[PDB]
Amino acid sequence: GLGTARLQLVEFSAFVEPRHLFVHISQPPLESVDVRQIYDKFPEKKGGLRELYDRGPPHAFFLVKFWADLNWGGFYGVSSQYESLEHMTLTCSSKVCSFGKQVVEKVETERAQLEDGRFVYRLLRSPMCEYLVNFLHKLRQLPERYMMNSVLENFTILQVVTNRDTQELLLCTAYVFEVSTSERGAQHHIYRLVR
Ligand SMILES: CCCCCCCCCCCCCC(=O)O
Repeated sequence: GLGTARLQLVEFSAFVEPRHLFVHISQPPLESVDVRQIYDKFPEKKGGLRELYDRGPPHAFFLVKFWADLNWGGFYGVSSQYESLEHMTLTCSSKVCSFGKQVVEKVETERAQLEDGRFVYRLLRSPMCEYLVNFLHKLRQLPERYMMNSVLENFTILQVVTNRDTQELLLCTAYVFEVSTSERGAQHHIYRLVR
């Protein structure tokens, strides 16, 4: 799973409804990757991946590679759902990056809600920012998939989830992107980051 003992990702989807899913994670082993590889895809300012990874802790950091589905106005949303056994309040920071420069930072809060003997954190139908909406509209008009991938080699997302009250990092996911054919549909591969 994408998860620690303290906080587990349960579901993540980005979508349009007039429901089409661009990406979708629903929730053994897990493979690994050297963070060293992907430092250049994120800022080296504060909120840089190298910095975050230093006294991390290490086991909190994951990489997701998405093969997205661009084959569909509208409502553009992002729904995520986490869970834990501790009652917490979460700060969720999403940083969109283009050529290793941060161009968007979205910061949200969610308090634990009791359900079926555990705590769930529901950040549902958060409206996708306008930068991504326009970017997606442009991207889908490209005539070849290899062009879309070329454009996407420069585009990344860094998602940091901290315990609001203690300021401890619970989860840090790096996201990288290509597109899929409609035939194959959306896919992802969750790795762990090591050093
Ligand atoms: C090919 C890219 C597909 C787009 C998928 C969006 C990925 C997650 C969005 C990042 C977090 C929220 C951003 C926002 O609400 O502005």
